[PDB]
Amino acid sequence: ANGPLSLLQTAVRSHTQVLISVRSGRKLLARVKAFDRHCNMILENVKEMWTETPVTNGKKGRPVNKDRFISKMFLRGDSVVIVLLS
RNA sequence: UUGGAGUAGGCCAGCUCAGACCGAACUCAUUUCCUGCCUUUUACCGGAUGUGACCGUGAGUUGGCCUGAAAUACUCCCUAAUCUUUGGAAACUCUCUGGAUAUCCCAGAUU
Repeated sequence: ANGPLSLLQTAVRSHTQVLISVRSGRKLLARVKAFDRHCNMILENVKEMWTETPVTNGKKGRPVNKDRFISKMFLRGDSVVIVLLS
């Protein structure tokens, strides 16, 4: 209640966005609603982007910052690399 | 952790089974014989042998009665510190092998 719990609770109270890099090499921009002792995350207005290299006709193409929008999202605590309270 | 199926206790009455221990208990009668006592019978003696009755018992089941209780409850069926669900991931190159075999691709294996 004086550390990571304080950061997650402050994010919950302020309803501010976090930028999360995750173990699938992916990047997330979403708001904070709730957290637990496992630091599992429930998310809103989620913008998910990632780097994908399309294999055009057997040749390595330039990467795409492919992104999607998810309304409501739930996240697991062990899948996190880093969270930044933006 | 649940949905599905359940509903009390006491008492009374009926029905069906139960002895190899229904019964940790114990009587009576009687068939066919043997013994005894006997003038005839009944009422008897006491052994065998089967056969009935009576005083009782248990389990299941069905109906009723009495007192409750009442969306309560019980009853069944069923259900993030290493070592397992709280992660070395994710991504893909290089090399090797096979198919194709001029390559791309892909599979397997390795860093």
